[PDB]
Amino acid sequence: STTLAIVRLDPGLPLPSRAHDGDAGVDLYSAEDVELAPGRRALVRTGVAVAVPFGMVGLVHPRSGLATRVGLSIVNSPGTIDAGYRGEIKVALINLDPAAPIVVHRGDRIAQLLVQRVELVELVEVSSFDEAGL
Amino acid sequence: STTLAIVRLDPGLPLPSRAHDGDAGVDLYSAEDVELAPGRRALVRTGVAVAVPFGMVGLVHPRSGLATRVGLSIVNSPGTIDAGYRGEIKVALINLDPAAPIVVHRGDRIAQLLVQRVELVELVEVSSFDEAGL
Amino acid sequence: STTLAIVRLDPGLPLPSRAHDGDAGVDLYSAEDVELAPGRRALVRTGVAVAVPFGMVGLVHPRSGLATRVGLSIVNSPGTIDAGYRGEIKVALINLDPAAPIVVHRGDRIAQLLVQRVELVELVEVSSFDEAGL
Repeated sequence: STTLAIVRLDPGLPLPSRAHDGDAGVDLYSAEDVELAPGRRALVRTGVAVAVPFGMVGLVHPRSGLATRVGLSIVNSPGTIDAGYRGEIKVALINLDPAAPIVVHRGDRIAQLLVQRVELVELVEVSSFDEAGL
Repeated sequence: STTLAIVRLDPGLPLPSRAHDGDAGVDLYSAEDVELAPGRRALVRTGVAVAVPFGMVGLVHPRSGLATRVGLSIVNSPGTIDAGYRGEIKVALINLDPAAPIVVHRGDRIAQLLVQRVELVELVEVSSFDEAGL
Repeated sequence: STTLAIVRLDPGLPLPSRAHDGDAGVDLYSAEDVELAPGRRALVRTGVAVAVPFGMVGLVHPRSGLATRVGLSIVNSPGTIDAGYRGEIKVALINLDPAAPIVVHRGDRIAQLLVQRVELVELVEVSSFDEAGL
């Protein structure tokens, strides 16, 4: 029900979509062709920008299946997209396989985007946890 | 209070359990014996299947403590278990240590499973973020 | 609005803070000087302890930007801080770059802490998912 406004910065890519109604995330595609040699990383453009609602957070997870099979991961997983970030979502892909290079083609699914509420907690410093109402 | 129906596909393993009432996750065990050489990964069976409620998501995190001490991690962390996935939870374990192999014994805790609500957002494409009601 | 009681175990470090009102996390600093050689990891002290509310969970994510640029990651990401954990938050940093060492200085931002609600689900074992009220 909650709406996620999304802009296809690169109109040549398919609009991300939820494969199944209950799926936690939507796959993001790569806007560029990139080849990751064993152990190497790259900041890859997804060609999309989103407006995560205040009080929520966008999270970029690596995909399972073949992606995991070949050792594709994300350096800063879970990628954190803040409510105020309106820029292009980029994925810090990293090939965790010791010998087999990973070839990323433009249009390839490289990650999945989830949206969850986040507790924008107010940090209150205390000398110790022996505080009433902790 | 929310219920998580779980099936022990492998009855020989202990039923996952929450060590402490407030703990975010429950440890999942390995149904198989596997030895991860430095830098190598493996898709390991947990011997369990769960029914994550619609509107929620199951998340598989690496464990802290000794697991972290030896460099055990998860390729696609956080492992994403969708509300519709009723299959066996498998963990893409990876030994991130450069020289010390990691031996996983059947019955060993290999990860922890958390359950959180997820915002099944409806993506609405827009030409730009200069939209009323964004 | 939700309060997060925090103790600066090391008073010499800045109190973690939310850079922007809607930011999902607050940066945690390193209380120690540490140099991570390529592929090596270390359990680094943040000099802070927090009281995550019951029903919630603290999550430690790697930071984006330069941190990702140099290949700094977290072995057990997302770091899971349970509601009952009142000890010092430590970050299992790992240099995922193959050749460039990462130098962590005392006072350097090494990760970000988020707080989210977590479903403290009650696991109910079932022989199969063909259960009424699943």
